[PDB]
Amino acid sequence: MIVSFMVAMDENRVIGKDNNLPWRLPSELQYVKKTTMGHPLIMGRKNYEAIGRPLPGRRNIIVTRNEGYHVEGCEVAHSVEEVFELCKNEEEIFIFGGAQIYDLFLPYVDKLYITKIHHAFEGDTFFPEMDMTNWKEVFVEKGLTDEKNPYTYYYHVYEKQQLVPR
Ligand SMILES: COc1cc(Cc2cnc(N)nc2N)cc(/C=C/C(=O)N2N=Cc3ccccc3[C@@H]2CC(C)C)c1OC
Ligand SMILES: [Ca+2]
Ligand SMILES: [Cl-]
Repeated sequence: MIVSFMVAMDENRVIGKDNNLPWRLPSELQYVKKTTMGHPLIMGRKNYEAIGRPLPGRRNIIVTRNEGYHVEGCEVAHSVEEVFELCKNEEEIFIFGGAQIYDLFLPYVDKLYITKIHHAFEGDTFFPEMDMTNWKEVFVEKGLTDEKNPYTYYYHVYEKQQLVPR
């Protein structure tokens, strides 16, 4: 099971402001949709409620400590262990955020899909710092910038840096 982080962040790692994206980049979200198709999205409750609805065509799995939290059209998991059990047959899952949710799956992540937006927004939540010498870029692509996607941004994909033995 490939554990993947899916993230869009600005130049200071901002990923949210008041439970919202500080930017409106529809093309970016279309990238996310294409990338995650046929794979579970794992997200915290707050992240889910910020989106406000289930993202169709995907296993939506909400992670919360709250045992009786349910929304229709979604699955609820209360721990990392519960997520792995739910996704036991999944080839790849996408950790969709909640800064806190990223921290939960940090010891397990195998792959990083990071969208980097070349702008500094006002923000109150951040993608956790990561040692990137552990990682290695396998793919990069400049995002579509235009009337509907004002900012400059780049899609990056990283896999684990393989150590060469002494
Ligand atoms: C704070 O609010 C949001 C946060 C995120 C997280 C996120 C964002 N970007 C990256 N790179 N990593 C991420 N982890 C995502 C969304 C928005 C999500 C969303 O509508 N979709 N994404 C999944 C998805 C899956 C199936 C169908 C539609 C969607 C739509 C896109 C359509 C309209 C192309 C969002 O609401 C606007
Ligand atoms: Ca792993
Ligand atoms: Cl969250």
